[PDB]
Amino acid sequence: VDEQPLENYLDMEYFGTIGIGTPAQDFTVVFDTGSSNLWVPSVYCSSLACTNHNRFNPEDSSTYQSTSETVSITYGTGSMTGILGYDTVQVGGISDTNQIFGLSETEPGSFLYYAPFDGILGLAYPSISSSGATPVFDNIWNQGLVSQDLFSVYLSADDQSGSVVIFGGIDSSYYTGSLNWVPVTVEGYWQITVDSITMNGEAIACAEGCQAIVDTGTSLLTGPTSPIANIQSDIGASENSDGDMVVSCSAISSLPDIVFTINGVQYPVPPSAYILQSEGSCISGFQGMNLPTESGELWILGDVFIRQYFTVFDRANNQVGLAPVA
Repeated sequence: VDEQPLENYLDMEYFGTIGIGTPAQDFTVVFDTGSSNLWVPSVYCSSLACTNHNRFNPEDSSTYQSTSETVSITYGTGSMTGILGYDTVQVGGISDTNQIFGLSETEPGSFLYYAPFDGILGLAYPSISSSGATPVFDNIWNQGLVSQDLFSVYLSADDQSGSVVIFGGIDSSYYTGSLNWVPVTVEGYWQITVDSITMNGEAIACAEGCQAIVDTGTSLLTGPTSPIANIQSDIGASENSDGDMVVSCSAISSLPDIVFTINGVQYPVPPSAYILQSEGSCISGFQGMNLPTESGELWILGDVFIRQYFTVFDRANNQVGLAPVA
């Protein structure tokens, strides 16, 4: 049972140390269930972000194989272009040989410059992988390096250690009860149906069902701007001068749980999880961001949700498994 420990950065980001190449060069990567590519900065990159992060050198690796292929990825926050190469990636005690990954050439902007991590390790489906590059978990499975074709995530709260990604296993000590299994609707992101979102037995959004993605790489609970506007009023959040959605800290004690009903099961998120503490004031864990797809407009069940529920991502049966954290 192969475990990758993750560091918690201010309850906003979760990343861990991987080794790429022979001998291994170390990187910090976001373990991200909302994307499917692996990339790190390389010596071919001269953008500001590449000057203050760890840079892969293909010339120091006996196992590096080059391609003539490039990759370009756009995230919610930032952009990279790079070249695809093959090497051994050491992740969670697994030696993932013949792993295609991106070596950055450009990392425009300021987000990637101030971020504590060097790259991203995507854990979603091959269908959303830029340049059809094989994701890490797919290459681990295809080579028969695990027995169970699932990984499970535990994300700690309140800046504590203990977060992990467990490749090729589950560990019962992290959750109370038994796992509830939810079918993936569309195989790209880890996409599921939410039946309704409620507060005190009244639907506040997604009254007749909506599509959501379970994303380790998003900090907050995200949804369409219009439903999010109602939720912000419902919790007494007001916009301030800096642009932030503030709520009275004192008011946590009188707010109801918001309930996410998934596959006929109730998943409550308490006010102490969905209102966050940032600098003596308290802000809303809800963010409006319109993401249109073939299957309507998406909600993101970000880290605010995943902290409350141990999550198992099952590729053999195309299911997400949820249970309350211990």
